[PDB]
Amino acid sequence: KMRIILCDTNEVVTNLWQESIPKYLCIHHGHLQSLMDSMRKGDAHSYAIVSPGNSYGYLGGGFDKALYNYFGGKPFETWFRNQLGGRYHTVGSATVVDLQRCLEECRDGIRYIIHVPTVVAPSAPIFNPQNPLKTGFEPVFNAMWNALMHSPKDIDGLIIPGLCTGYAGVPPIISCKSMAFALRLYMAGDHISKELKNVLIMYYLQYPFEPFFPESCKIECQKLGIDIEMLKSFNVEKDAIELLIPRRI
Amino acid sequence: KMRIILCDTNEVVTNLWQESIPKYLCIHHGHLQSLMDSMRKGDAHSYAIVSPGNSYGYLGGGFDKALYNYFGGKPFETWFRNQLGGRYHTVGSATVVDLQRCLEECRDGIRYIIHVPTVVAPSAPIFNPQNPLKTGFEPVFNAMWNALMHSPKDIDGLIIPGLCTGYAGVPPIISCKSMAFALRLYMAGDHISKELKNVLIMYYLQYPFEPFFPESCKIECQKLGIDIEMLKSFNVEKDAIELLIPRRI
Ligand SMILES: OC[C@@H](O)[C@H](O)[C@@H](O)CO
Ligand SMILES: OC[C@@H](O)[C@H](O)[C@@H](O)CO
Repeated sequence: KMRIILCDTNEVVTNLWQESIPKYLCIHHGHLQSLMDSMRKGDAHSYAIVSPGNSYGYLGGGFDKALYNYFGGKPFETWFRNQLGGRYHTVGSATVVDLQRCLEECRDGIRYIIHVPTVVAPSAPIFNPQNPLKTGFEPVFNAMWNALMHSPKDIDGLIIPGLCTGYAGVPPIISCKSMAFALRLYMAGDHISKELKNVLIMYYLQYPFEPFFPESCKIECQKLGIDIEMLKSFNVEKDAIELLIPRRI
Repeated sequence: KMRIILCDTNEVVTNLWQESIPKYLCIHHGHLQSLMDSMRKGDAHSYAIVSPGNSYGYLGGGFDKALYNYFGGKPFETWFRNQLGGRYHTVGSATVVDLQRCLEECRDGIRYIIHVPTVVAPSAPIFNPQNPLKTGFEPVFNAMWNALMHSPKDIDGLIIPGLCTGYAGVPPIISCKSMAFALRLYMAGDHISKELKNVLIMYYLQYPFEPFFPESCKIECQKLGIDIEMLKSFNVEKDAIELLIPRRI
């Protein structure tokens, strides 16, 4: 019942989202303030917002700078980093910060910030055209998966920006595809077993390893209309994610 | 007061550990069973063991295969994966599994397994000589940092293998250096502020970003005898970690 709210100032990103995403989903072109201003005319709700910044919790750059300004600036950033323990958080981790404490500064119905670091520090882009998978498709998928897996069950909606497309340098076409795959897996719900979802992620990320593909899952693929041969050779740079998750599901 | 127990079957790894590590630390050359057999003559204690495997919790390969055999084989692996929720865990995350449940199968004083995935699946090495930092120094440091940060405070000792040196392919010389840096940071305790440790990690991993290097930390460097210029240009491939953390600390 959770609503997914995709928000980005780059029309390139928002257009791609519209084209890739099969109400349950909202796409907003503009800044965070713009999104909050438009949701107010209908907020007459609890939300979590994804902060895909750095390993230290500093809030600068693109989307995070917006959160920085929206929640109170420097004093807020200081409070935020302290909630994160003021220490180094590895890329691939996720930490939920409860803003409820503000009531004890508070701002709208946004109660949680899900900290999902995508870079140690923004000293350079993370993307490298030499290996799009390892530095593009994978990091964006992981950040999206983490955001979804750590989203508090009590929220009405999850606000997410165009992951790693800022200083990080991941091309929007790449970022949006991984974000779409993570969302398709999520929206599939229980229609796909937890184990088959594990297998789909494995092949999507190009880590083909048969021993981790149980017979029960092959049986499920046939039942679901998922072509096992195309799955085993899935190439994210050439194949449609629809092959992995038929819209029928 | 926690004891660090480094264990590896590769004498190359164990020798390097002895040379790099400044009782509080034990180095064992041999298999896990060998370590447990030798600790018994003195266990007349609670331990956590690091399992640096894959994103799915399967226990195969090197060190994990030893844990697999030690705890009960297939039935144990199945129980283990279920404790992990049976889902995909991103590299960079860490999950503590409590074996205490066995009492409700049980094996020695090992109460916890800290799951620290280092690869999605072992379909190929993670290391690439073209970028030793991103595929060698960084992943090993992150896995060690995660293991240390998630170690239950109630244990007497932490058992850790030669991280990412198996199928992963990280050279022992590289893996041991990052493991030594993480340990030096940890052993420094409160002698180095949490914020300066953040800065040291940043430069060690080669993400030089001045805005994240506060004046208070520069002041602390001078007090501690940490050369700020050598810090700003620290090159893990050429400089000694002693520059970052003088043994005086
Ligand atoms: O991490 C997401 C980035 O911050 C984006 O919001 C860019 O600033 C603009 O596409
Ligand atoms: O992850 C650590 C690896 O499993 C090692 O134990 C190798 O098997 C041997 O150096």
